[PDB]
Order: sequence, then structure tokens, then C-alpha cells
Amino acid sequence: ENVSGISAYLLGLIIGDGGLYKLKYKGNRSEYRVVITQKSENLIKQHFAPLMQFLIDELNVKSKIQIVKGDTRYELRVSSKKLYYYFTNMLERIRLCNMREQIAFIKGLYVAEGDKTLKRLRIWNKNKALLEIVSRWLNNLGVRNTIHLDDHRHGVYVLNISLRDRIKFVHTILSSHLNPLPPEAAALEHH
DNA sequence: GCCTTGCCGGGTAAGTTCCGGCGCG
DNA sequence: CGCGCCGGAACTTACCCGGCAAGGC
Ligand SMILES: [Cl-]
Ligand SMILES: [Mn+2]
Ligand SMILES: [Mn+2]
Repeated sequence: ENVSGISAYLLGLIIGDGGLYKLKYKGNRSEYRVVITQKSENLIKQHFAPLMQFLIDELNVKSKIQIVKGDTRYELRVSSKKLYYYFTNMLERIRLCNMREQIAFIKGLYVAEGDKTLKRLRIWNKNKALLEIVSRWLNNLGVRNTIHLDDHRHGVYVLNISLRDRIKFVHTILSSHLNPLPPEAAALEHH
């Protein structure tokens, strides 16, 4: 669908490094936000925002992409009730993604939550149920993995992809051309 | 002999929600 | 008056990073 692949990739970034927020203000004002945060403003302006802008155009969302500079990171923000529920409903229906959307979501989740050295292949999150979904997707794709409580202080689990299948994971998932390429896989392919 | 990975602590790159506007029926 | 889109940023921690060493072959 191409739109579905970019949607699933952005959802991984959103669930990873951002969030979906339903705000209630004085009064009774409101706001609906789709957010991705990141330290690198280059990565936000050059990789994340063009993908989000394409999705905004194909969905005929009229809200604009805001890029706000925070004290510790930049924030990509779309203030759109239509886009908020578009991603929210996708999240509740995530267990039904076809293989293409699964690969794209794992791409975005690893860009957000993954070990970027690629020396080890790990994904951190406190949402164990979300990692168990990704775990069964990876197993079905032939990528062996385990889940353990990695941070006993805060309750952060880790999904460790076995290095026995590091080539399978990096080549067939992170480097798939069926959906947008992550930054480090794109630099690897183009040398 | 060394590769893999469970477990851990450091601290910052994330996340979350409040503030003030404004437009529009 | 009610509700949704802008623009900013305060405020806490959930991630990532990287070292250690048990286990396996
Ligand atoms: Cl910064
Ligand atoms: Mn996260
Ligand atoms: Mn991240």
C-alpha cells in the first residue's frame, strides 16, 4: 500500500520515541497530538518529517508539521484529531498487520528503541506486551530472540535478538525496500 | 579462546502535560 | 460558548550505552 508501510514505520517511531496525546485545556479547549521526539534535528527534519508530511497529504489532513526545540531534544508534532485516531486505531489493531507492515513497524521501533551500534541487537521498552507481539513476529520471520527484565530499577524489559541471526535481521528486516529505509541501514547499503 | 547474552549502573535523550494564544460553528 | 489547531517549554525518567562475567562450544 506504501501508505500502510509508511504508517507502520511512523507508528514504531511514535510508540518508541514519541506518543499519542489527547489534551484537555482551559476550557473546555482540547488538542490531539501525534509526537516524535529526537535529539538530532537533522534526523527529524530530513528523515521523519518528510515521511509524516506524505502521510498528512495522502490522508488530506490539513494540520501542519510543527518542529519545536526543547531543552533536551527536538519534537515533531502534528496537532490533528484525525491523525491522532488514525494512529490510535492502528495501535489497537496492531496484531493484524501483514508481513510488510510488521517489518516497517519493527524498523521504526528499532530506530526509536534499538541498540544503534548493531554490535548487539536489543530493543528496550516497559511495555512487555508490545515486545511479546514483536517477539512472535520475529520468530515467524526466522529471527530468534528472548525477552528479559533488563532494568530492575524502572521495570524496563529488553528484547534481545540472537546474534546467530544478525544477518537475517539486518538484511531482511532493517534493510527491506518494501518500506522506507532506516538511516543506518540506508548508509550501510549505499556504503 | 572467544563468542553470546543475562544483568547491571550512568545519565541523557527521551517522553508527558502544562502554558499562552487563535480560529470557527 | 464549546471545541480543535498553534507555539512554547517545564519537568521527570525510560530508555540506550557500555562494562562485566557466567555459560557454551
Ligand atoms: Cl538539542
Ligand atoms: Mn519509548
Ligand atoms: Mn530513541
